[PDB]
Amino acid sequence: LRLKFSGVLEFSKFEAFTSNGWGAVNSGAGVTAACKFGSSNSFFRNMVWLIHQSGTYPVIKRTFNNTKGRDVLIVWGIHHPATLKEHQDLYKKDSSYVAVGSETYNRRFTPEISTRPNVNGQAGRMTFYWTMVKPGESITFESNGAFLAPRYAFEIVSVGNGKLFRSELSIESCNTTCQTPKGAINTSLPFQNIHPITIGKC
Amino acid sequence: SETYNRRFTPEISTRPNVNGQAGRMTFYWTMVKPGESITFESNGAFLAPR
Repeated sequence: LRLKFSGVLEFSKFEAFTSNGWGAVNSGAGVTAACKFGSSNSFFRNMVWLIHQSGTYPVIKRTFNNTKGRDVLIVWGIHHPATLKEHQDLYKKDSSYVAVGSETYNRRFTPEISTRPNVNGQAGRMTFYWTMVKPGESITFESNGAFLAPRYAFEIVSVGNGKLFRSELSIESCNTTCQTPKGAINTSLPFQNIHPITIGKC
Repeated sequence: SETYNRRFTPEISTRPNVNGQAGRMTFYWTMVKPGESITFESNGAFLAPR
């Protein structure tokens, strides 16, 4: 996806499923001390973290038809708890699955429970997955636990050829003919010893 | 076999019937080299190599 966000220049501002469209699940309790919203506690915004509802986490399932006519980058995730007790407290079962499938995709995941050294104070982990729904594809998400629900997708508008620098600088001006990680360059000379990663007529 | 070692499992998920089939078929191929013995074992979701 970095390879794809290298060489792309989209206007990705769309969304699909509702936070509470999912039935009979706690649909507003996504607080985590790892994704702290500053002083408060919260979680990733493009992702909804679902818990049991009144001690009941049923088999939930939704489908998105991509009638946008363009590639839509959907992200979701899956929780790997630290202990079996956490899985019981959150999904009110011992084991669960995440079945995702479209005209192209086909993956059943399962949480894998084990205690690990704490990172941001968490002994559990989260494997995140991304898929590009092609135009007029239909993708179905189905699960009964350990399921990070997709909420905010990305419709890719202008599939271009823009890259991804690791550069320690700041935005500057619009007057340029060629751009490099450390600076801009403005000649039609044939050669440069500046750096290989360049964007523009370089 | 002497070289190959894999246990697969099916992946049941709700997928739009493509050719009228909501399920999928993942196909696999190997090269049994001269003088080898390969063993197939299964209890479902299996296309026998005819």
